[PDB]
Amino acid sequence: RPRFSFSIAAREGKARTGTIEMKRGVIRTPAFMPVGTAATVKALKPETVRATGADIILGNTYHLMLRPGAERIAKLGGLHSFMGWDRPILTDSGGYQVMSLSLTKQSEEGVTFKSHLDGSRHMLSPERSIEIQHLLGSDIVMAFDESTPYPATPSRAASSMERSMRWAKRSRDAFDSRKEQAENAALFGIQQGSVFENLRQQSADALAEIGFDGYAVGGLAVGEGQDEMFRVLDFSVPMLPDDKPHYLMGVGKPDDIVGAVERGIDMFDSVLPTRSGRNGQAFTWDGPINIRNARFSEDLKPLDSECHCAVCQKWSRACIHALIRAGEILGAMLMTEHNIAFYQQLMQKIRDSISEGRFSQFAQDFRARYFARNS
Amino acid sequence: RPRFSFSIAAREGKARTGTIEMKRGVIRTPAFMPVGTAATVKALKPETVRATGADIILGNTYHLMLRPGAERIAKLGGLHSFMGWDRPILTDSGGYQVMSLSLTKQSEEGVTFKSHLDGSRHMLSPERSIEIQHLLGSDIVMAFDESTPYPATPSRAASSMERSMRWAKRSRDAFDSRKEQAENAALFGIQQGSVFENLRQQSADALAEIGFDGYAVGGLAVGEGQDEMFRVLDFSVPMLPDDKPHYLMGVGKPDDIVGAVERGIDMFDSVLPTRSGRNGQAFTWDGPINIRNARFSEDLKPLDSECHCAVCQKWSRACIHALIRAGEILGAMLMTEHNIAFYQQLMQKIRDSISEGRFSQFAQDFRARYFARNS
Ligand SMILES: O=S1(=O)C[C@H](O)[C@@H](O)C1
Ligand SMILES: O=S1(=O)C[C@H](O)[C@@H](O)C1
Ligand SMILES: O=S1(=O)C[C@H](O)[C@@H](O)C1
Ligand SMILES: O=S1(=O)C[C@H](O)[C@@H](O)C1
Ligand SMILES: [Zn+2]
Ligand SMILES: [Zn+2]
Repeated sequence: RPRFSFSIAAREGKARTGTIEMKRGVIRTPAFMPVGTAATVKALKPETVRATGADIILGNTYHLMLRPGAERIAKLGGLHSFMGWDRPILTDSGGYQVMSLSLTKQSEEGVTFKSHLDGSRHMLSPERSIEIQHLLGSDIVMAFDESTPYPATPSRAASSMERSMRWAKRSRDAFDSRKEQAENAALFGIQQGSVFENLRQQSADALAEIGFDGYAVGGLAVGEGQDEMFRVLDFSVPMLPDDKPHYLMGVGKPDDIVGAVERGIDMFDSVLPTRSGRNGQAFTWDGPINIRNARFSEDLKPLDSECHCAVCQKWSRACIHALIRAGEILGAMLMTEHNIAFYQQLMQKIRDSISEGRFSQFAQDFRARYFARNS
Repeated sequence: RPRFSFSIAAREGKARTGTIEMKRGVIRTPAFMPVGTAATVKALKPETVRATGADIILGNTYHLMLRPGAERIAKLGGLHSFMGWDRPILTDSGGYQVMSLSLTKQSEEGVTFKSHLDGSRHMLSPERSIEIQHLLGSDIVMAFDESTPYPATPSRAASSMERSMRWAKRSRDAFDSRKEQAENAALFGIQQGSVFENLRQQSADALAEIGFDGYAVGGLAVGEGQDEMFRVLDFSVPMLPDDKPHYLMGVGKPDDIVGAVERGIDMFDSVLPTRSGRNGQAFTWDGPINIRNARFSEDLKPLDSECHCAVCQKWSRACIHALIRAGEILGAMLMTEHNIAFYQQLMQKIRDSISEGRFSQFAQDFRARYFARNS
């Protein structure tokens, strides 16, 4: 198996379906990456997450730095041991949570911040981020960038973008300086530029000049609304190299995913299926449902009557309703498993429909049913 | 509150209803005692057992001797701390499980036996049994007797009975020798004599001459069938003192209980509700049901449609079916809670119907419905 090989098997308009081959396994694209945590009794088992169809999971570098720390994870054998997951793992850079969760100092050098847990001091930079992602042992490494809060002025958007591109070169060089990392992992760069077309083009040109294994679209899913997100994708994705994966970070709802694949995105991550499952919300082909609703108390149908997941083969809405209303952790576990599996089945229908040249029809059929809400 | 005061509030034929007042609480009679264990995550919580209506629980001295030992329980504060149960506790003597589970030596002195767990040596006798029950701190203490295996010859029945009566006097004197025990606990004697009327009368006369706070009918529920058990109760219970409680050890099924109250029994214990709940069997007014049966998979009714228990207010047969079939421990916990509560509701209907002078009608109505099995 190679370090990183992206092959496009079929196209329909801007949509693509194919595979990323890595040493730890094959990733089918378009791909949804669930957000991983430590393998403990409070989370789904990794064998359960794999059985839902996930080919790769995501780790948050910022949270792993704060607890238990990347040095400790490295001593435990790396993130694959820590998470009980032997297939590919993508790590984000840590920078987005720095802006939104932590911040002592900020400059072109990097950032110093305090842990929201215990007040300890931590530092991130292109060089430090790549080194920490090396300690975590991840397979896909994200360049460290600077996020611009939403909404952003044209000036703050241009300056964060230009800093992100200098930091993207520094991330590239840091990654290349460690043979063990450069020969075994892959590195993605992140396009910035907010809603501004010339800034997005500037960013894409800089990233393609540096050269990366894949290209992420950053700066979206931060409050802008789906219509504006789609308009930005309309011109932004064609600016990225066609023969490399396109990754939309932090997206999103099922209809966000469908519309983004229509616009050339190959990879997605979101906490939404897990967060919804813990809050008693299930995704279905007829839209999301709130299982606590009284109308489900005697509903013998599964959460979704077409879903193939292990939960829907066995459990009725009525019984999941009973568990959730009682506060039984089993209820949240079943809804979370179903939601992650539903997302993987959405990706599979997307892949199959592109392969057969009927994805445009699938997207229209999907929206008509998802928004009618005849659950 | 007194040490031990039995008051009969109402009678119907041989049936009685009333109260036993003890220092740790009031016991409503006829009473069902669930069999207790240590308060851990593997068992129902003691607050759950109390909420089902139980006024008193039973501890098995033999099992407590083997693990963790009565000395350890005493150091932990006694059985009330160990079991998380601050109301009355009855302990059996240990002797029945010696015959049926353990046996190095046996004589008029007592018995020596080996633990089926670790092979260690233990000793029981009237004096040792009463002392161990003192270490356990129980409120109702059972005299130590000799069980005769079923079926028993007239000779083996007479010799075990006569030994049990000499041991009953020794139990009385041992109990009286410890002021802390004699002033705060109560002591029951056990009638033996197998199916033989003259031996039962001999036994009763000996026990009444010694004098006890209550009188148990031993030697039944060991394979004899309900008809023979009832015939023995017919002549055996009237031999015991009328103004003291009558305790039928190890009984039993709901119809056993009803028929025994018709024959003058005031107290019962059985592992049946707990064993059934762990094996997916629920007691109902229409007879027991096997919840794994396919006919319950979409049955939205509770386990029993008249049962007041917390489980039946919330959970359907369908959902308990789902839990049991999945092997989820919650399923066994819910069925066990329901079964113990059903037993307490049976005792309450028995008490109310005796009070109102309609118990004979209740028993006939109960049998007609319980054995029709229109569940
Ligand atoms: O996403 S997982 O497979 C489930 C749990 O969070 C970890 O074992 C990683
Ligand atoms: O991830 S760590 O172990 C925690 C801290 O930021 C450094 O020690 C690196
Ligand atoms: O019967 S109990 O109340 C439940 C458990 O066995 C112990 O706490 C005693
Ligand atoms: O119950 S015990 O502690 C165990 C053994 O039978 C003696 O030590 C009395
Ligand atoms: Zn499902
Ligand atoms: Zn019930």
